[PDB]
Amino acid sequence: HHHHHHSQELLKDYIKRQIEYYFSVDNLERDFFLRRKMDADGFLPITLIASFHRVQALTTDISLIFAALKDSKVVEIVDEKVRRREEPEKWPLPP
RNA sequence: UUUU
Repeated sequence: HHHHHHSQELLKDYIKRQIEYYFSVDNLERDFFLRRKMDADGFLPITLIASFHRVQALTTDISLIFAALKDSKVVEIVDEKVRRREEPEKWPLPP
């Protein structure tokens, strides 16, 4: 009972900014590991993003990660997966 | 092994 909605708002903002960095053009131009994990439509499992060190440092609460991304104009969520909103299909690469 |  030490968990409170108000005391996760800043954490959500740090998570949102971190994940928006992964899906930035600047990062995607060099992030071959991430692109090699994408499906042909650009989607990645949100749980894969949650495992990355800078996200995992901030939280292991998957609801907070989902909430942080509903707040984003950079990414699109469908069910368990997330992709860049703009031209996602340009980025996938063979595994 | 990773600002994957």
